[PDB]
Amino acid sequence: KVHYAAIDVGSNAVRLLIKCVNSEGMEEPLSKVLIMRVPIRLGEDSFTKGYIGEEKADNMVRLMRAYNEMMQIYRVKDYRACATSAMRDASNAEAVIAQIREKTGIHIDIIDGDEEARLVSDNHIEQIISDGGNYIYLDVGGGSTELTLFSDTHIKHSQSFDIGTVRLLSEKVRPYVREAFRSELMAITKEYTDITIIGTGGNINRLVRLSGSDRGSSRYSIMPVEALHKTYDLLKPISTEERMVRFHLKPDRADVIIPAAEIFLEVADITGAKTIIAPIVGLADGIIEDLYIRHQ
Amino acid sequence: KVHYAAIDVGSNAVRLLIKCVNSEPLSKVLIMRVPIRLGEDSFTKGYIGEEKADNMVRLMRAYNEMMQIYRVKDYRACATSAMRDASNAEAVIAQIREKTGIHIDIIDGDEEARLVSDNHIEQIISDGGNYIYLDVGGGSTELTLFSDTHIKHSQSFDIGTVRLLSEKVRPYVREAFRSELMAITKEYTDITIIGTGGNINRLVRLSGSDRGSSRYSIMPVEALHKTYDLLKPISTEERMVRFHLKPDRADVIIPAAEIFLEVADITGAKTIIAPIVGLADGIIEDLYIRHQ
Ligand SMILES: [Mg+2]
Ligand SMILES: [Mg+2]
Ligand SMILES: [Mg+2]
Ligand SMILES: [Mg+2]
Ligand SMILES: [Mg+2]
Ligand SMILES: [Mg+2]
Ligand SMILES: [Mg+2]
Repeated sequence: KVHYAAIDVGSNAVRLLIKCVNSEGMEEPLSKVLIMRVPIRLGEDSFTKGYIGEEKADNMVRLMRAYNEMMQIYRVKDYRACATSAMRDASNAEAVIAQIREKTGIHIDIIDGDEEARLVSDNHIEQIISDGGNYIYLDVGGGSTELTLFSDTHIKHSQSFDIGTVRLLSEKVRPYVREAFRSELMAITKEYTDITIIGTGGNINRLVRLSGSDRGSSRYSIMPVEALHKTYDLLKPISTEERMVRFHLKPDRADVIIPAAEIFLEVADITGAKTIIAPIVGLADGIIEDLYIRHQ
Repeated sequence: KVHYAAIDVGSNAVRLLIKCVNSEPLSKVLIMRVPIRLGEDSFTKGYIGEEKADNMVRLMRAYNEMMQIYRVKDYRACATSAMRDASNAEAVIAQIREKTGIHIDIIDGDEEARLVSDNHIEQIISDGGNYIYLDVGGGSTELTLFSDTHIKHSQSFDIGTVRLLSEKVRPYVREAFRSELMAITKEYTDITIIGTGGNINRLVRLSGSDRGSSRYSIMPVEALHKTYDLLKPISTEERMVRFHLKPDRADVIIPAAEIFLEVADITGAKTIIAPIVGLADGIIEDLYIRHQ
């Protein structure tokens, strides 16, 4: 009956996640009970205007009220709300957040890239990487991409890069950012072989399903990089509203799925990774793991 | 640029669906699903309890905020089996309207049966084959028989997942469901089931029949039967963890499978098409028709 909630204020959708604490004998201590995903796309303002415009600020207030009602319905014990790239990069970020407290009671923390990269479900990663192999946990968002290297059950390198789906669509990725990202991947490939990608983000979960790799009754959904590539070639050459209708994609997903696939494919090409494991956890899950640990 | 919303006040989850007008005429942009499980109160106590009614007010506030975010042109909120059966339904709805601005219509089972996306059904049945469109809810199940592209029968039965878990399904209703299914089978061959509900969409994925890049998810009944045998013996909580089911889904998925398997066993249907549309899509179709 204990519930925790996380609010993930990213650069495309803004999410609410609620999880329950399970019984002791169960495997995972925590199970998802409710997930909401609302496409405010703050990054569309942030990365092109430099600030959050009034329409999205007001919609964020409305959304935070809605998520507050939902947290009240589940009588959640504790929560945290984090915002990432699009709020980091907005000049009026503090004003927008203060309006949201005043009007809704919800307190949003702005977290930097480093905190973002480590705000993960270590419990899920620990179990995936326990064979001691080499893994790259890759979170592709709307404004940034976090890469964490795992080898021999131990964390080796963790970095945030300002390449994301909405920033790419807006054509606002800045000089030398792609190059630095490529250079980091090559230094990883020179030193780590047989890399498996652990892919997270709303885009990779939809890609895994479009490519025929849905989890189903399995513990993990596992997508070959070749399956992703074939799916990419299917999606790239048609327009976005045709992608919507033909493949049952929400409008806020049908455009960003392309640069998302391109990021994963670049990472896979450089590292020679053949497999993407998609555990369907993300930043919200990492918030709830922290909350669970805090309260024991 | 134009958005319509539907609020579907069911007996297990309470849903918000928002679609945009394209230039399919309508695309899904937002879906929210919150498990109030009104039927747990209604089919047992015969009214909505105060906790669930308070949560309904909270929920309609949240969905109203969502509808404001999308500047929706029009909406409709419909309530079905659990509200029909609750003695204080109109009081709860009047208070919801006063406190939130959301007006909920209580619809009867005939209206519920026909409150569907006829645009999607029309495409699935255009070859003129025999189809049963089946909506399995928490409180009632709607059956519509299609043949030669025409509607041949439409009926609602007070059999649902939450009503079954509560052991409140009247035996006479089970007999009527079976008799109608037998009369259909006597008269129509080569039946395909068109299945809808939150439960069927999940059972489709567990059975390895997710659509992904296909137009429709198509599950052989044999695969549903194996998925049922995988899920049944396990405890509700283990299913939750092992098969990644939300708690409000991990119990009702069993009687939902059983309803679908009974339909398939009696009619001999080999296939279930799951087009991932439901009552909420039917509301939005109606709103779109009204404003065209
Ligand atoms: Mg993010
Ligand atoms: Mg990010
Ligand atoms: Mg942590
Ligand atoms: Mg229903
Ligand atoms: Mg019903
Ligand atoms: Mg169903
Ligand atoms: Mg209609």
